[PDB]
Amino acid sequence: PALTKSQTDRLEVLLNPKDEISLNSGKPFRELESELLSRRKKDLQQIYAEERENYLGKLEREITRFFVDRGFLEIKSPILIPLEYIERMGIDNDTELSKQIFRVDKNFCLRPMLAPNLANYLRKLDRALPDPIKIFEIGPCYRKESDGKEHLEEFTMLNFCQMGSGCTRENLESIITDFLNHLGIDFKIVGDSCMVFGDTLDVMHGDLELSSAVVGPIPLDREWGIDKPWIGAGFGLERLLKVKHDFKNIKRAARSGSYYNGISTNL
Amino acid sequence: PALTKSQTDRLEVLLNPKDEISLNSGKPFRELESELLSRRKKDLQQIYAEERENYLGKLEREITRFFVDRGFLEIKSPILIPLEYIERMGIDNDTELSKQIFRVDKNFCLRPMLAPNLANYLRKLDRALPDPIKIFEIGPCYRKESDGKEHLEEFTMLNFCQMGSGCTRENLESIITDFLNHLGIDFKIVGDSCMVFGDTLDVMHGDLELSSAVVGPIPLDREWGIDKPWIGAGFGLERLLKVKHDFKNIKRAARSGSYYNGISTNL
Ligand SMILES: Nc1ncnc2c1ncn2[C@@H]1O[C@H](COP(=O)(O)OP(=O)(O)OP(=O)(O)O)[C@@H](O)[C@H]1O
Ligand SMILES: Nc1ncnc2c1ncn2[C@@H]1O[C@H](COP(=O)(O)OP(=O)(O)OP(=O)(O)O)[C@@H](O)[C@H]1O
Ligand SMILES: C[Si](C)(C)COC(=O)NCCCC[C@H](N)C(=O)O
Ligand SMILES: C[Si](C)(C)COC(=O)NCCCC[C@H](N)C(=O)O
Ligand SMILES: [Mg+2]
Ligand SMILES: [Mg+2]
Ligand SMILES: [Mg+2]
Ligand SMILES: [Mg+2]
Ligand SMILES: [Mg+2]
Ligand SMILES: [Mg+2]
Repeated sequence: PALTKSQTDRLEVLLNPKDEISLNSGKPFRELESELLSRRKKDLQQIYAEERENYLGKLEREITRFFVDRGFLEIKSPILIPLEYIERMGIDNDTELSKQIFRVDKNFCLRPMLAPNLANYLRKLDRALPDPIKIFEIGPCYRKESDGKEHLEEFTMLNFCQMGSGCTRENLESIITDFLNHLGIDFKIVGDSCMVFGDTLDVMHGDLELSSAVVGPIPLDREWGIDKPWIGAGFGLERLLKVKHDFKNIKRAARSGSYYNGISTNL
Repeated sequence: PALTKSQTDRLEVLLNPKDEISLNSGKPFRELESELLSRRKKDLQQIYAEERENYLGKLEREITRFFVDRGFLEIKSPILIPLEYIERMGIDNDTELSKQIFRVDKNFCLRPMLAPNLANYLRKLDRALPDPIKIFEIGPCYRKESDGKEHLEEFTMLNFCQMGSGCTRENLESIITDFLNHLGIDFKIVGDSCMVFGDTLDVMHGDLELSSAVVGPIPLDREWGIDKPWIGAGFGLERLLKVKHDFKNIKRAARSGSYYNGISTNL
């Protein structure tokens, strides 16, 4: 009555966090699979009858309303960006993040972060809008990754940011606090450091990094024409979903043809 | 008192459809530019004070609510897809659409359409959901294009589709009709033809193609495991915005760092 690795992997695809089912109790694979298949078909039928919204889409909409209502302008900027942005962000051609970049043709890449486009918007909008400038964006970003439990190659970033008055550590933490309180997600702030921005305030849920946040100014500002105080933070939406729904693997949360709202589509 | 091409191009960037300003009345460039700059700064200040929603984001949300309320499941599938999907869609390696594909690395590409991922979802969901299967997706798609007035290289597609009962020409036209009536956009349906799907019902606003729609079955179905009647239609959101806002160029509607809700960001 032992299960093979293939059998265990199939049952794990079909298992969901709310289940409490022992995969190696000695019940045969056929019965465990049939039970989980029936649970998951019922779950998908209930989604189709009663809500029909995609978790990533619904969370984006929820986050958008939060930031629009707090005075931030909603941005939708290019996902396909100049490759020259990477070197200008101080991503040394090197190894690290630089090796994670998906190149497109000769001179383009898929953005790995929203920051460069938002920096350009802060600079441009400061010529027309009253102080402070508050903007945010949600959308796809791309990195080649090796890991699998907390990393996706195609994921969804929120970055909000502000330039002008009010760009203090305490106001940044207060926005993060109000935001994650709105989502019902507990967290702590820990110092960390990265090659692009320097010191970061990392927003942690246990050992899971939900965000890196930054208080400017930083030396990179000159190369982007940023010449005022600023604050900003980038969050992964699939990581937020992973926490909210207690997923074991971030792939449950991803754009995917393999899962719908964390339910296997292989039924 | 004549304007150069550079001067005329600058004024056209700053002009908006609601203006009624003659660029070559003989008023000097400096006064025309100052007047338009003041109008556009006021327009952006009003957006920032009172709405703050991005046109593409807001239209996606409006469309999503429409289709969710009509019983369609909201899908968010990969934008970065296998290159093998292109050949399997019958996009002959050839010239035409095939030359329009943005390749990523060796084996991936940016999707040029939502159809292949939605075909996979229809097939998979038919194993779990009751007839008919109704799904839709909105999101970025990518084509190398030459044109500039009605084409973008990075644009936003809506595709809705249905499989099972009810997949008739009359029901397809009725959905299109209810949808564009909800948006307030007049249209007509004209026959056309394309290499992937064959005969299409093209949804036209004047000479502007808003959508191609298709009544299955088609011979491509076998290669995607589709084995029931189906209907579907793909719409460009920036083209819908172009019509709604009377933009002269689709770039006003695009993801862009150069325009915000059709207003130049170069102020
Ligand atoms: N590959 C990925 N998949 C999913 N989410 C990610 C990925 N990379 C980054 N994020 C999310 O985006 C946020 C901001 O990006 P940032 O550059 O700080 O990530 P990071 O420090 O490289 O994250 P990690 O150390 O976990 O790799 C991260 O805190 C995380 O929530
Ligand atoms: N490059 C583009 N930019 C903006 N919208 C586009 C683009 N290509 C297609 N669309 C939109 O997507 C819809 C469905 O795609 P489809 O493949 O039918 O386009 P198409 O027939 O190639 O359009 P066209 O003949 O105008 O090039 C189109 O009706 C249009 O509204
Ligand atoms: C020219 Si700048 C990149 C140095 C300053 O202005 C911005 O572009 N603001 C949004 C991004 C800030 C960092 C982001 N918060 C993060 O740590 O993920
Ligand atoms: C395996 Si199929 C591609 C042959 C059938 O099922 C679907 O994938 N449905 C959505 C896409 C249909 C065509 C789209 N409406 C268009 O003309 O843009
Ligand atoms: Mg990382
Ligand atoms: Mg980190
Ligand atoms: Mg980080
Ligand atoms: Mg075309
Ligand atoms: Mg056409
Ligand atoms: Mg067409």
